[PDB]
Amino acid sequence: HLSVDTKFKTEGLCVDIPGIPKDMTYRRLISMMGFKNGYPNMFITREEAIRHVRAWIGFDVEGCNLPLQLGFSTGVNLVAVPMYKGLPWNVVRIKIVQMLSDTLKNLSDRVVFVLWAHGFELTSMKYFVKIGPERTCCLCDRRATCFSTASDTYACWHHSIGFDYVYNPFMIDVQQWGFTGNLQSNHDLYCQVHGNAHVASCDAIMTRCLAVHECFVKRVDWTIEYPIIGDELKINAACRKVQHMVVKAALLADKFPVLHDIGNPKAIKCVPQADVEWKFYDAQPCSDKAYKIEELFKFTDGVCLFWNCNVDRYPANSIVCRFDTRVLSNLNLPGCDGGSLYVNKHAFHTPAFDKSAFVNLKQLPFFYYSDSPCESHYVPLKSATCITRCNLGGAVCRHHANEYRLYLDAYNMMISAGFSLWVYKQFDTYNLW
Ligand SMILES: C=Cc1csc(CNC(=O)c2cc[nH]n2)n1
Ligand SMILES: [Zn+2]
Ligand SMILES: [Zn+2]
Ligand SMILES: [Zn+2]
Repeated sequence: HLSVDTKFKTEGLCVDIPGIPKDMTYRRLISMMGFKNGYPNMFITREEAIRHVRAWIGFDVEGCNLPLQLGFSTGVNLVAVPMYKGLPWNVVRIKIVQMLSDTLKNLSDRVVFVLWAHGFELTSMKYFVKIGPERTCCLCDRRATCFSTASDTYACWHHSIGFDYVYNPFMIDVQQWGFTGNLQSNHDLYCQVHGNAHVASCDAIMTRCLAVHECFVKRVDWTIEYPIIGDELKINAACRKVQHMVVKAALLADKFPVLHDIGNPKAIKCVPQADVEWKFYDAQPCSDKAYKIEELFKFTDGVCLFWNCNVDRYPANSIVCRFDTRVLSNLNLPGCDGGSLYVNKHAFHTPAFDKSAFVNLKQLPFFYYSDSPCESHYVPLKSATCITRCNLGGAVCRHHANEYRLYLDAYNMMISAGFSLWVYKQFDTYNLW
């Protein structure tokens, strides 16, 4: 945890707060913010913030004493008076709780406000924030993130309906990391997808994007592990199953003499009984721009497997699994320059999906293939895509009907999680019969 006696640089704040001391600790800062047990500091370290990336909410307040525009990286702008029209703080804070609860309940057990701090945002916290000792929800065992003055009760993000204060938020000022120049000039160095439209929400979006760029694009820590909040395990199991299925059938159908497996340096053979000559080539997850095939690269013999090795243009003799950054899920967070921050056990920033990368390939059709014995150890199954000896013979046996439906469920899970599959144009399932 971050010592409250650590120094906070105040130069960023001196425009909204003329005369602010240069010599400043977090202790004195919190006191100036109007605030006074498991919550040692409202501010956290970059390391703590990285561990709670899912909780990150970029936050900016803009002035014109007169009204204030509060912007958040969700896209919401609220106007408080002492896009939405001006309203007093006692109704504004109700909206802040509802918005953070709906955004974060399926993501994290807290909120981390990510700031490019110039003053108003920090002096505005006293109007919708309360702090105190760590607590638990009144209705469950999750830690409390909201408080209600109507009933003097605490709630987590799931049980906060009607609550009016944010309780024990965390926060981090990006301007402490040692930057030169304003927010827009540092953000626009790495990103063109987020504009500067002179609304507070635009600043909040840029601030979070810059943070993510610094902590996951330029710097990368794959040792950090993140809790399970979803179907992580079923998704990862489904990916290994689809990988085995698709490569096995591609070898059986086209009988490539060699396979170039390009990507993770710890990859293992996904079809260990295949006759082919299996050759590995090491590349780590690219976090910034897609690899250039010319730098990566007889790759024109046999087939190339690119299983989450994002390249700019796949060769024509490839099998490919590429993550689609546009997908909406609790695992996939907005990232930098169209990229997305996929957090499933580990945090993988991923360059933006680009359909031109697949120009030499086609989409891979669903199919189930099996050469296993028809032995069991219900509604009868009818499908043209169940490629088994039994379907060839007229009637799908029960074992293969069960496995087909399991494989379809895993296939559909992996697609819905954002993954997309692409194959060489000559792939043809008829060749497997
Ligand atoms: C209603 C009060 C109010 C205050 S400021 C504002 C509009 N926001 C900006 O001009 C701005 C500058 C940087 N980001 N946003 N509205
Ligand atoms: Zn609860
Ligand atoms: Zn950006
Ligand atoms: Zn069968």
